[PDB]
Amino acid sequence: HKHAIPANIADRCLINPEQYETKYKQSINDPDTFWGEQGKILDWITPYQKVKNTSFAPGNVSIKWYEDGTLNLAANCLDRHLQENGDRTAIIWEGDDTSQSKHISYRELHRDVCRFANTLLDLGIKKGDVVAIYMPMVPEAAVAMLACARIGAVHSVIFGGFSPEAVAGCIIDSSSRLVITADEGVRAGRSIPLKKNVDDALKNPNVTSVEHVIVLKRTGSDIDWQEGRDLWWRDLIEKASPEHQPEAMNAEDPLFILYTSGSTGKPKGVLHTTGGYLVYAATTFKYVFDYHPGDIYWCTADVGWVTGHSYLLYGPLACGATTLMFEGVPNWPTPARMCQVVDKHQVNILYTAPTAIRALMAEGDKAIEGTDRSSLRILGSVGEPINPEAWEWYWKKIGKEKCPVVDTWWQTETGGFMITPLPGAIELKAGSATRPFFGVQPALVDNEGHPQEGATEGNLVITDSWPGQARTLFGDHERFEQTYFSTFKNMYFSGDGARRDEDGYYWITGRVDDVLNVSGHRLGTAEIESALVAHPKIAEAAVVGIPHAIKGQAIYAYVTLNHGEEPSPELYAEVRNWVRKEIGPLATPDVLHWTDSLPKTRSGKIMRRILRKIAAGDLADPGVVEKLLEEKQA
Ligand SMILES: CC(C)(COP(=O)(O)OP(=O)(O)OC[C@H]1O[C@@H](n2cnc3c(N)ncnc32)[C@H](O)[C@@H]1OP(=O)(O)O)[C@@H](O)C(=O)NCCC(=O)NCCS
Ligand SMILES: CCCOP(=O)(O)OC[C@H]1O[C@@H](n2cnc3c(N)ncnc32)[C@H](O)[C@@H]1O
Ligand SMILES: [Mg+2]
Repeated sequence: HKHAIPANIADRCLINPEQYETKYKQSINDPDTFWGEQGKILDWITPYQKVKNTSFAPGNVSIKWYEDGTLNLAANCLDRHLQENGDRTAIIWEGDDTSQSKHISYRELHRDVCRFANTLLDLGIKKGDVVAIYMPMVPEAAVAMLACARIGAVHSVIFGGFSPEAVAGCIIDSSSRLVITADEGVRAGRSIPLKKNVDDALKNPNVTSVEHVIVLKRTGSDIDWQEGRDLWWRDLIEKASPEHQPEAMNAEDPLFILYTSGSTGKPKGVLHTTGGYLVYAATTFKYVFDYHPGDIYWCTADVGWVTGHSYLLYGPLACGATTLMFEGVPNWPTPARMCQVVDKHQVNILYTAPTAIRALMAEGDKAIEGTDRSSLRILGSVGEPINPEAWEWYWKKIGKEKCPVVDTWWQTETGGFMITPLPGAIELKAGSATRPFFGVQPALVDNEGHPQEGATEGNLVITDSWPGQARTLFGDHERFEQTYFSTFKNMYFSGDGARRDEDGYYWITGRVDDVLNVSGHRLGTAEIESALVAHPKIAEAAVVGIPHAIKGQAIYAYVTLNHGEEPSPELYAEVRNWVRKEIGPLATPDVLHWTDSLPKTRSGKIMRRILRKIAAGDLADPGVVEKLLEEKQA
């Protein structure tokens, strides 16, 4: 079944089928002309000359776009919208508790960003410094990010769900001088500790770069205070001048970094610059959500994830849109919360994730009970594969069969959408991301690197660069080159697998490396195993993912205890909490399989293929298989 483009969307769409084909063709054959013209969607302090100047050469990757043009992301997302839209709402904030909400106008957001920018500067923050941001879903998070960008300070946002240990690891690597957090976050009626986590993270003897901690009082809970180091958000911003002139930043000046899990090692600091990134974010956001001035847009992705950076704040603010930042979860107090918010603020564009959709779908009509949903015109999905059933449920129950669904595939390393549908230009196939965006050249290659044509499948790679592509891994360009450009020479390897149908539509099946997808979260198997083995009683571990009807994949961990140790309710609880404390609750195993027989190869390496099978329900010592099979049966 191929969903047709609705007449209402066809009558106002920015891009129709004919225009998609044409623009796409030019973006591929002549990217300098295409991107040269399209980069004007942003205001440039000094125009650029060169457009595309990239190379995927082995051990010699170089990615630059609009390299000689200078601009300011904050000015593009705020200042240039004041004169004609200063009164227009920039951010709609919906508290965890519906009785709490805010409507921050562009003029207001701009004023606060200016005051906070001066705050950072008066504190000693300069262009190039890294500022760690450990914040919940509140306006202050966007103010902190925009202020950092405004002065050229590279921000390092850290998802509130990361543990103290995980936070320390990010600060150590980035050598952040400042940490901006809140006393506590509020999520689903509960108060999540944030400030205390920073104190704990700062006790790590390896953390030496942090000199100050700005704290936002969100709950007013009793917290420990370190005079001199810690400072209240309210006290600082109120002393700062609301007068701040944006300075020119180079197109390739670092904008921010996001620590992302990889097949091996601990999370790396994916780094994005300013020009190409902002151009790509505003262009993708605009065309894929078919944004028209006046549209109420709502991305549910957390500010701590790339989706939050690109489609909650930057992409939509750059286009002068009204973006909604929700503080809690889609089904709290009830599964109909998400739709209640939609009606409350007349949302026209909803962009959420398959996990949330599945969790709501599990509640049947209770998710749309008592709600209208008529204000919606466009629906979007991101983060993980979505099966036809969930896609149709979303399309029918949430979109009332009137809104096209945009399943956007991309990664932290791509900055923005790569393979996605365009509402008024591409007919939809439930579960399919469809065709590649402008400037994106996808391809399927076998494990040997040979391209595969026609209806086929294989490793998903991008044969060329695009404006929003990550420029490197903080402090480790070599790892950047090896991780993404060594598997298949001269090509970007996403680590994903996908098939292409008879029509040329792409279907992403999932990671082909050892990266897991837990409730729409990217986590490496290796990092979970290291965390486990770090426990004084754990000798060795092997982690695999298993299918889960709601969260996509559950974490199944095979654990080998040192000699003299024995399984017990207490140790079962200690190990799970060890991972929660080492990485965070998101990486907490749902299953612990105690075994003294891990499958391995004569060389010593562990074979996770056979482990993945058993865990789901399906050679130095083939005996381990039979033993493993039974331990699992128990
Ligand atoms: C059920 C639903 C509301 C939340 O599912 P979830 O993402 O698995 O999160 P859960 O509520 O199950 O949380 C699991 C654990 O993570 C923690 N956690 C999740 N988000 C957190 C946050 N922002 N800050 C702190 N802790 C967080 C919880 O406290 C919990 O730990 P605990 O049991 O030890 O207290 C889901 O339907 C949803 O909306 N998920 C969206 C998440 C996502 O995929 N985002 C990417 C969008 S692109
Ligand atoms: C883009 C939001 C999250 O970014 P992250 O860097 O955390 O994770 C990117 C990975 O999420 C999956 N993924 C993302 N979007 C989709 C999608 N739309 N369909 C299927 N899988 C998807 C793909 O496997 C990809 O390697
Ligand atoms: Mg150990």
